[PDB]
Amino acid sequence: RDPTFYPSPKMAMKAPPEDLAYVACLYTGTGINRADFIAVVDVNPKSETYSKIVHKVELPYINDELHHFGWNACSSALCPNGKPNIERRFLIVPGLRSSRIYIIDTKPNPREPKIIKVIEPEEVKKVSGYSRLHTVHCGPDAIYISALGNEEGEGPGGILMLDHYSFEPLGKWEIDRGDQYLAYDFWWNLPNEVLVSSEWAVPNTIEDGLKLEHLKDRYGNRIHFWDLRKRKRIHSLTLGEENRMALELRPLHDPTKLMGFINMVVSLKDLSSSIWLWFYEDGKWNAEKVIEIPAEPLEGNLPEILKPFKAVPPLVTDIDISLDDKFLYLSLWGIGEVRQYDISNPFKPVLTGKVKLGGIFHRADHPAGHKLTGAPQMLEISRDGRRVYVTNSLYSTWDNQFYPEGLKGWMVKLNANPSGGLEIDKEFFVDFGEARSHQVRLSGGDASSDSYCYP
Repeated sequence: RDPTFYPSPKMAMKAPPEDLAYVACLYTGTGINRADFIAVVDVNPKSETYSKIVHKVELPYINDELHHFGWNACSSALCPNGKPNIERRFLIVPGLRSSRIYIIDTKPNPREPKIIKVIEPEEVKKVSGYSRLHTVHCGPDAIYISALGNEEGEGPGGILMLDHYSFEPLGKWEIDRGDQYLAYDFWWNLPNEVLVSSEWAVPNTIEDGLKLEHLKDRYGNRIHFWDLRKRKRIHSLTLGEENRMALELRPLHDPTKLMGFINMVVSLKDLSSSIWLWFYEDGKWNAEKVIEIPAEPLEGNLPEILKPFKAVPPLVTDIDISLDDKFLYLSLWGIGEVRQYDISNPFKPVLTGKVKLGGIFHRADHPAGHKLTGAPQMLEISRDGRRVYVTNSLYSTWDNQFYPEGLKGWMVKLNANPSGGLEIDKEFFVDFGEARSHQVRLSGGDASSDSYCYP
């Protein structure tokens, strides 16, 4: 058995720390004519190449727009229906713009992964009928990948599957989608057989940037609940009539818990961000707002898109939960923060940590001296829950609207306190030059790469 497969959250937490951090990096949107790439960062303090990019898996094409990626297999393989002879070996890297899928082998040398197979954009579109690939999740039965829209850039968007052995596209996952049309992220509670999916907007809406006039009719605010087995949409809930952009879905790691969180990026009423708790109770799926962060008034130094409001929206774009289900971390891509919320009681989160990094509001530089463009966006937590990695790019054209001076990628490390507390690690820092950084995957698995079948 693969030593990185963990039956449960508890077992995952007690496993050896991560030695490396794979980071999705891009030149898409920077004006630089170079391919996007996967950066290999040495993340072991005892290593002589600690906090250094030790290798770059440079891609064969330009403008893929790397964003989110995942493993071919993970802890879910230990599930009753988990397929035989699969190992956590390949990084499945899709192009959010190109729809291309790279299969990158991390063996036998994890420090120097190699592209061993490419699924071209037209094969992906031909088989699944979807384009603009986003989230990748390793399931017991197959590899699942969400897509923003249909082959024309409109909708419905959805989830496609890739074969565990050939890595070839199988097709659409949906058998009965009800009235689901928009998509973005998705995840599941495997033993309870339910899949949840969110909503951003279709490709033709988001690719050229955020158009405030599009918000009301072109962005979504619903979470969809599906029967994982029958591949059927069974229910949906609206997360505030006035909220838009239902992004990141995070079920609690303990599979006996039928709940999780999701972030609503912006309110059409006051530009606030809100975190919602979805949960099953009294034979029904429910959803309640548990966290709300208001915009911060500011008169000058505002980007064009924000000038009219004289405020900085928090723009909570990513969330992640520690393996013990004790902490909820949020990034505020607008204001410039990473927060830690104690969710011992999911219904009543308590702020226990906050750091300032970049941001239109804080413009906070790194304690070591580094100038930080952009703000915290994607986050990733070590399995032991003590380290939080942070990158700063959201999307090529959106970066350019909120940080018009030119967003340059970095990766920051935060030291999280198991009993409450968040600090910026002064020593650790990766500056990606003119390239921008997005999702991070830690060798051996992390807090958003694996789902478990045992409590």
